[PDB]
Amino acid sequence: NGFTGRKITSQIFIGPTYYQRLKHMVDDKIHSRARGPIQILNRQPMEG
DNA sequence: GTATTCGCTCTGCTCCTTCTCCCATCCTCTCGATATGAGATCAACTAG
Repeated sequence: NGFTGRKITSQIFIGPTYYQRLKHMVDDKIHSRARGPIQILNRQPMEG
């Protein structure tokens, strides 16, 4: 255990595995709104 | 004078045809397409 240095009772399965970083980053997805722009036809919040 | 039909109508019954409707939610991104003045009328001035 990294926090206490005690051995973990279960022996953990560990080794090299090929991982991929995918295009989907949270910083390109996070979004918030509070009284922003509105659509012309119906005066409702925009899309996107 | 009643059989007996019998023509004609009145639904009504299946069926085929038409037609109209519907087909999860939410989110991100990219990419392509999408005239000008003259004359007349009228109304406000803008003064005489």
